[PDB]
Amino acid sequence: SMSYTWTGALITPCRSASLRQKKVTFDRLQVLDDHYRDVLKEMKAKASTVKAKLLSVEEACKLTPPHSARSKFGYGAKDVRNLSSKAVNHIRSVWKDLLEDTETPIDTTIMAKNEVFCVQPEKGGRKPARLIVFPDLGVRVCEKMALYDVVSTLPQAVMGSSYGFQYSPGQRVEFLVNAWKAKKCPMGFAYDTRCFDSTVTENDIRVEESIYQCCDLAPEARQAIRSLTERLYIGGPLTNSKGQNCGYRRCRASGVLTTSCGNTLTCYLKAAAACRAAKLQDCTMLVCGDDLVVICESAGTQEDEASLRAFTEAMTRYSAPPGDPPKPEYDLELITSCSSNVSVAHDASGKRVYYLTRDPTTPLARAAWETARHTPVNSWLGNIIMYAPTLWARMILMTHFFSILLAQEQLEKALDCQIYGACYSIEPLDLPQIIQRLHGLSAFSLHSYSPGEINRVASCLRKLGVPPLRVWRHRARSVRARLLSQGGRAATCGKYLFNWAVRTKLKLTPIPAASQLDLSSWFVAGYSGGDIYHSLSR
Ligand SMILES: O=C(O)/C=C/c1ccc(NC(=O)C2(NC(=O)c3ccc4c(C5CCCCC5)c5n(c4c3)CC(=O)Nc3ccccc3-5)CCCC2)cc1
Repeated sequence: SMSYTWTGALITPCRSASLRQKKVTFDRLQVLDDHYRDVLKEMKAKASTVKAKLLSVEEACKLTPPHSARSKFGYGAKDVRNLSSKAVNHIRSVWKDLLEDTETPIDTTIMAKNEVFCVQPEKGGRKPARLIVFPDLGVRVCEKMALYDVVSTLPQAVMGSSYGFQYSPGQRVEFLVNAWKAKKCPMGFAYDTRCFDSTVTENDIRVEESIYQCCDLAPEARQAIRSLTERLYIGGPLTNSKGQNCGYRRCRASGVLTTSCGNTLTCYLKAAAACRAAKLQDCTMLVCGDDLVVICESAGTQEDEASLRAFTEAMTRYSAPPGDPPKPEYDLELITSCSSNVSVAHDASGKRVYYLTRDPTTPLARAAWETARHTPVNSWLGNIIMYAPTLWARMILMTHFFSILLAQEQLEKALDCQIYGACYSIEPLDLPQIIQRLHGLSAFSLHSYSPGEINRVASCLRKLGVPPLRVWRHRARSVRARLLSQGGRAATCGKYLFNWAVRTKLKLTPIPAASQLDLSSWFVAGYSGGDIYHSLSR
């Protein structure tokens, strides 16, 4: 079937949408084999060990982001979080309807996503806007009731150590380094699927449900999962922001609770089956949605090239063709997975420390957009948290934003940021404790950065018109001095985040209060498009 069908009614604002529509619109041809069936049975056997809880209306309401799109039925995210009678009554009727109606397609809104990318006129032109498909607020709360515990627990139970979202950036690095070191002669590659969401078939969605159905579930949760699969997950009609009929979808919706979980399970299933078809030796996989990384035993240069073509042919049959053809790599640092690469630095005692980094162009351009205009989500804050050990996040992002927060006297004001797909409300004064917990004390003492990493950062600053690193060192010293003068958590920000800036670097002992932070919900699962929210506690 066609991934999408269109009426011709425009994807309306809340211009490049038409270019995206052409790429994502195609008929899918899927052919399954015994490798696929074997991997599926193995995945199902692991899913069989899961017991999932039905969330109450209240618990599901508490997970709703405060700025989540309002319902077309006379209530918004604030009403949901406050447990308002109107919101609650509507949620209970949406739920009752899921239990009673097993067939009627549920309506979804289609929107062009507004994302900031860097204006590079050297290697090509402007990329089209991504498309977001999501159901009404009442349906989104019901999804949580039936599937929040499933999407949070099942991927790890099924995929084990291959499930990427259970790891913090440091644990992701440790996984990859250990996998690389475990091989006699390692070879690794990233597999990029062309428009993954559009490659997801109705059968892929039902196979995914077959995995969810292996959980121990309450009868209502079981019915709701069955109804949500047929009425929403498999496809349904598309409505633009103006309320007009845009067409229809027969592929993955990017804005449903099961997007991340479903994409991870589907990518894993297809990739593990393709590994067997290609006869890749001693495979270690790391999957994050449609992002796949494979580390295996090299069979020789020519053999490795042949095995990747074979892997690609199998992924193509399974309806996961490549965007860019995969390339074998013989250094771990050369693999870009989740837009990131492994790099190494030294701690205060000269000991080797592996960390995750990336090209800083997009993070800096988005930070520049956020500094210029008020935004709902602060990507700069997410990049500080995720890339805390990096030269660019420490010297540029921390320095720039802490000088702004000092000037605005907003150090204690909680800000919303995304941690892989979920929304977290974080006070910037909590950054030293968060960083210590996710990356370790060494994140504040790292030095001896690689020449390639230093050069990538420096060239990027030049290209974007950002002052050089020496200017940032000078700015951090003033920022640090002012933070120190304030005491408490503000002084900790100065002492810990800006220890790299000082002439004579300070000792740095663990932050006593860091252990108190409740990071239990943090690196459990991916919730991209899942409409998930949390406020940082203790
Ligand atoms: O020879 C030497 O010794 C070096 C000298 C030198 C060179 C340039 C400056 N620049 C400045 O002082 C000003 N800008 C900045 O001090 C500045 C700060 C952050 C900047 C950013 C980002 C960095 C990441 C957080 C968001 C802000 C960008 N740009 C920035 C400029 C340059 C800019 O204007 N815009 C963009 C656009 C895209 C990406 C980055 C930028 C402020 C007043 C006049 C312009 C200062 C000193």
